[PDB]
Amino acid sequence: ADYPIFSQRFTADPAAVVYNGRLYIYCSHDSDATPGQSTYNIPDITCISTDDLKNWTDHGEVFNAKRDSRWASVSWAPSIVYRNNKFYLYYGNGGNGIGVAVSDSPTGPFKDPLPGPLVSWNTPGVQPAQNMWLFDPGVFVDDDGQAYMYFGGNGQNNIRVIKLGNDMISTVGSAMTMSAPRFFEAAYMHKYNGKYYFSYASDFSQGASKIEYMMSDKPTTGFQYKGVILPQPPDNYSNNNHHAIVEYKGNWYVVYHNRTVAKQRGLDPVYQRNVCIDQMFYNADGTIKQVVPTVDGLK
Ligand SMILES: [Ca+2]
Repeated sequence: ADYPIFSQRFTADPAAVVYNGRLYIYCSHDSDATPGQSTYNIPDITCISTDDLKNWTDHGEVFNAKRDSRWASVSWAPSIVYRNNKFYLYYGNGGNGIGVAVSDSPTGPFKDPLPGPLVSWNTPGVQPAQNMWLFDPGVFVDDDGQAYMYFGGNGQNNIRVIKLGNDMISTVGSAMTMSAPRFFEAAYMHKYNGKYYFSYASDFSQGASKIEYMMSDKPTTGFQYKGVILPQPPDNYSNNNHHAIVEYKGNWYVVYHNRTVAKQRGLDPVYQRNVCIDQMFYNADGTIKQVVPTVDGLK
């Protein structure tokens, strides 16, 4: 297998879904660097896929916020869900609302059907929030058929979770607050063997951001911190760290990003990331073993 897996264009903040025997990864498309750039330039979402964890097919950019929504300008940090035989791609409009785009195909075109954000600063239960980043959705569908969107940023108590309707393009009720030590961004939920795993990127307060996690018997309460899933990957310049956890063909993987492509090309790595993948394992007690980044391809 190759490392890096995909270098055609820069990619970050992956999310993944399995459909018809393939693993699809959706990423923030980090636009090629421009002179004067001093923040993100993520206008669209890239999708790649595989059926063998060796050959990755480039599906291009499958969602563009300006082209494919009526209200959004950017599309940061996608979350993908397959439900109702449709694909729901949630995205952050740069902190200015969270959207949802829909397609009958994993590879789009995705289109946001709504006149405005799915979740906004005015959504009940979001505020009060001081210094929150209203972004970085992580959507999950529980065994009982209830979907949840986790989101937020920039503080221990700046996580929110809200129910989504079964149509996946509406909210139900109010958002509620969660807390996780040193929470910074990248909220993510998955369930395994009766446990809920809230994973996230930590802040820069005791070193560089790590992917850390909590476990609970419940989806929105009852969490306890359990440790680190992913340290800083190699070739990451002590910068941001963003992941997804996914099961594919009976094994588990963490998809994430680093800056190895930019490093090899001598390019500015801050906003020129590339997707990565590594295997993840569970301990017998259900905790997650810390992932070991690899640089010579999946084994
Ligand atoms: Ca995410």
